[PDB]
Amino acid sequence: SSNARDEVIAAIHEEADWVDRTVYPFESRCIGLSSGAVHYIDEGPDDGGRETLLMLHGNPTWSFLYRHLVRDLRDEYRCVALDYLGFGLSERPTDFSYRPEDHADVVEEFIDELGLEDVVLVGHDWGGPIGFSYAIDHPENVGGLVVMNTWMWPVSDDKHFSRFSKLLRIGRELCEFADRSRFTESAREQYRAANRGDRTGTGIFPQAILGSRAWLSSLWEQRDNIADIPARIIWGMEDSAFRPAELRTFEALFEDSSTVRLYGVGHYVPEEFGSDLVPLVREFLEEVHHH
Amino acid sequence: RDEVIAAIHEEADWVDRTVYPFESRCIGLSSGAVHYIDEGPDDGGRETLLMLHGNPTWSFLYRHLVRDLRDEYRCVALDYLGFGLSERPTDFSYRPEDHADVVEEFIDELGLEDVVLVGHDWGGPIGFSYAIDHPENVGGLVVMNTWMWPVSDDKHFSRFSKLLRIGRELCERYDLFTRVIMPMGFADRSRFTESAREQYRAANRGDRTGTGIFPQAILGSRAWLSSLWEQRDNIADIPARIIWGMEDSAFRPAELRTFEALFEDSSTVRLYGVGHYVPEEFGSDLVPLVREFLEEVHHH
Amino acid sequence: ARDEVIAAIHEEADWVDRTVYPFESRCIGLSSGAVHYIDEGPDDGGRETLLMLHGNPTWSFLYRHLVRDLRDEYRCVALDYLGFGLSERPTDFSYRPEDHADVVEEFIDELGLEDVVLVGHDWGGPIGFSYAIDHPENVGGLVVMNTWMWPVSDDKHFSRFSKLLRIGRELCERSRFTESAREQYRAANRGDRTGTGIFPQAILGSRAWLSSLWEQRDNIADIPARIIWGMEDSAFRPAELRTFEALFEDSSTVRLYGVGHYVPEEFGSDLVPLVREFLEEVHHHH
Amino acid sequence: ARDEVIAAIHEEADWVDRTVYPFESRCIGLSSGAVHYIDEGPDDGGRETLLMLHGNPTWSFLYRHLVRDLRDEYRCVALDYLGFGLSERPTDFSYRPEDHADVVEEFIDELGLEDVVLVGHDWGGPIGFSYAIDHPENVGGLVVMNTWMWPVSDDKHFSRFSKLLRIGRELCERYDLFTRVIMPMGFADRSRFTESAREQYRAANRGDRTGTGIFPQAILGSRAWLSSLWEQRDNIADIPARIIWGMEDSAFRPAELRTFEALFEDSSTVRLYGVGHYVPEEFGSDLVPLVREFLEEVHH
Repeated sequence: SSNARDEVIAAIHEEADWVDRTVYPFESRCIGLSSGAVHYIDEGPDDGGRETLLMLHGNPTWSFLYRHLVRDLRDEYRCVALDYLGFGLSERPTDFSYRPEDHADVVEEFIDELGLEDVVLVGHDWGGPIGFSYAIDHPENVGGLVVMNTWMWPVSDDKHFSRFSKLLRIGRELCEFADRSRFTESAREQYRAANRGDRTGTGIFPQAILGSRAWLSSLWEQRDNIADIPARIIWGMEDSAFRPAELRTFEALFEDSSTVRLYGVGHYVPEEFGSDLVPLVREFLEEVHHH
Repeated sequence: RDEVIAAIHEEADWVDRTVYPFESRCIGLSSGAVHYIDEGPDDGGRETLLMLHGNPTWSFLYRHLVRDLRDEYRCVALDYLGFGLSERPTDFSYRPEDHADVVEEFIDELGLEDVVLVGHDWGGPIGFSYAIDHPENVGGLVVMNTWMWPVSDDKHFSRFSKLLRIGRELCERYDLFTRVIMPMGFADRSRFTESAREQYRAANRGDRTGTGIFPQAILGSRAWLSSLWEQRDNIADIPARIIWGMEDSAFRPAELRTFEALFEDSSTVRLYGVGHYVPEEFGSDLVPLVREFLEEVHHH
Repeated sequence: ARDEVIAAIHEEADWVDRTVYPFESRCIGLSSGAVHYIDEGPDDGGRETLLMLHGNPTWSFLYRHLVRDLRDEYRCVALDYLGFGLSERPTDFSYRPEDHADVVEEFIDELGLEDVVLVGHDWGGPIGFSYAIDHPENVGGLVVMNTWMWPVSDDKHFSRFSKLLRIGRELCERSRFTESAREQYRAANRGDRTGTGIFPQAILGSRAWLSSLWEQRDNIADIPARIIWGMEDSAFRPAELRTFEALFEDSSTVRLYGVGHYVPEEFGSDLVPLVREFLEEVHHHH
Repeated sequence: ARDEVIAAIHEEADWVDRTVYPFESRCIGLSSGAVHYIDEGPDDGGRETLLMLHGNPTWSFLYRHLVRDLRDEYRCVALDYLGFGLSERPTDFSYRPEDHADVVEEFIDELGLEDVVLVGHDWGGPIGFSYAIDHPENVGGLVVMNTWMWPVSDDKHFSRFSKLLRIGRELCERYDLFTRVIMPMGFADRSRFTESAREQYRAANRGDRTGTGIFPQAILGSRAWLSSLWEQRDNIADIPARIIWGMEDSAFRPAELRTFEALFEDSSTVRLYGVGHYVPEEFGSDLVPLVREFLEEVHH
């Protein structure tokens, strides 16, 4: 497995000069987990800081999505962000399913290797369900939830998500008005560049929206594990994928929670709202710090 | 008021009583007089039920429940002002936030206790707007295709409310609500029986102002809906049975999931092949699902 | 007679912009003098009764947007203080806030309003808060905009403002009104201007009365209130806002960035949904 | 161990005028760094226990007048934050106010202080309230002097001062304009900021004074923490409080004082006309009866 770490770090020299370290200044680090070698950010004060944050991306994004948080919270907080296998700088193993139920096991295996504790989970798109796994069955070790444009329920009866899955594709390209397109051409290329190579994970996810109903049920049916974890929900209101209908569902679920509604903001909240997200997260981290 | 109560009685029965066998009773309330069902055992019923209709429906919507559950239960069902045979007063607002005041005023004059509320469509919010401030007089909730939150940011609800806001004056002219909106609320177009279809269309004539104000109020009453949602935890622990027409395009499963999160004492019936008007389309087959709830409630 | 004298002058006061101020003008002969007031709503008295109290040097034209857009379901009442608007300007009244407070109680009693929601801006704070201090059982809730309820004679900010030399408060202290609106105020501030000049003095001249409200503020601390703050206001800073946020157990704060002192004017029709969100909350305590 | 090196700086800190600071120098090796502190009183625990928390660029010498005289009957504890007085100046610490409050919690628990009365001045307010707000049953009362507990990023008053000192930090640190310039304008009578004390504060704040310079930045930069306090203000409001305020302070106005008078359910205010920001200096031993008066009333 230590050989698998070499494979990633070799790729960092052979195939990662394109990463714009001016906006992604963070040190690259790698762990050879059993399913394969992940790439991760871990940056913060050497104390380990006021809190440890774990940031989980979606499809077809990667940890570059969180660079605004990591840059501005690594002052007082330990920021950790993980490239899923198949994505970012992580290994692209032939062996793996890329099914959400299996990515969730990689996240748990990642947490329990690094020994992260009382973590705050930041979750976007599939990073919701994937992170809610560890919150469903390790709620003692989760400090709080940062929720953005995602869900925690089976959706196979709603024609909306059904249509999105059943449509023909190789993978989810980023784009399914305040401006005609929502990303800087700089960032849009940094995402496209990471989606070079084996992109299989980008197409398994939209299929698994229906194909993992059992796993989504396995979260939804024991959601009561999570309902008293403190949470803040930060929602791109102009998202076509996750409507305010999904938002109302979380506003019922949580006892101790607060909601930020971002009008004019679409799906990729940590891009489109940028560094204005930081004070909303930081407000929550200090609210969490009273334990 | 007294001549109006008599006027409500004496020309009532264009109704097919052979399917609506109930004794019609009338209350003089401050806003005007209302017509209601009150049917059950002569002793204090095993449980007490109050059934609140959607638009443009009326107590006749619940006839299948009353017909069977009056074996054991006090079935109450009420026509709001403007609907069924209730008064159509010149001065009332027909606002849903005011209907909830009238249902409070009604409930206090009947003095119901540990009430189980059956909420369809607008009857949901109208019921919840009593249960959320008298929760310790409410015994349980039967939820069918409804909601309890402001939908003003969802394009899905927006388009329909805007469209019917625009077309209101025309829809009132020719009753497009019963002639079109009700027909589309079924998964089997034949199940909206020719008798029922004609009965609704006969009922909702004269002044029908209430039929057209409701689809505006989806957006127009956001402040009241907001107040309910902000108070939601006053209701989160009452027992609820949720029965949902899975073919309804108005209230998706995405609304259903919100009730499933709101109520911890709840369970859900997914009526695949049933549309919005579950008490019509599922008919007498609905009755056992209400009994299964009322047993678990009464056995505590 | 005294109310008939207002009937005379208001028939001469055809300058009022009845396009935006269509409301039926009504008048009461109170003991201190004749007041002019709005009373608009359904014949039912509606879901709530609102009393709306203006500031200096404004008048009930300030609240026209609330009245116009709430009168379909709620009873909106708005009062011109003596000395202001179309109300009488008697030689014998003090125009001191501690006496306006008594007139507001008298007005409420003679109209017979019950479980009122009070809407207050500038001096319409303390003057309204006086009633809510000593009849808190008759108050359904409070709408709080850019005002205060405490003695400030040690605060250099309010001290300078009162100790500055003037005839009366001018509206503006590159502009935040329409000239339609400005003239609608400036016309009413023609004639006997006296009350406009006592208000800025009484900020210090009535410190004792302001103490009396402050020292019994617990009479009010659990009345529900919604606070709606013009954040660019120089007169009533966030420093005042924090003091209300501490006082009220049951309250919410709405912060209007880019809005100045005259929140009802500068926020206009967009204020109405903030009040409805409050009225439909208060209605469940009732 | 590093704490023994803190004793080594004591073995070189003869400059501390013990004729006015007649207290035993004590040290705790906390995890973030070693802190110097005072602990004085009756030979077994006094009638009540005091913990005294200072502002910028002050230190426990600010409280010398209280420790000198209240140790007759009370346990006086007084602390130097990391970065200040004779406490350690670690190279890795943040010197953030919200981290000082974590060190103060860690200090309180290591000493096992119980039913504490907290004295807070300037930043010592927030730093103290960030314990009393989540351990209210371990706190008996609050002494409040010229301080606050809320974000002020919308107040151009506090914004102007913080932004100015954010810009000027690089020079204000190098030349110590905090003690030399900022402290004097915190007095209503410069003759009451004695030439002795002015040296004492300036001697205590030579060396690495990073923490003195970050403090005025944090007025804005700590907004998230200040919010997390202010949103929980009701956790403190029932604790009894004595407020003693320098009315000639331009930094914390009586408009801040009104906020505390609104917040507390049980409070008394002392209005020191003719006294500035540094009340414990400028009001000296005359302050002490106002603290004793409070502790005698706290003692039920």
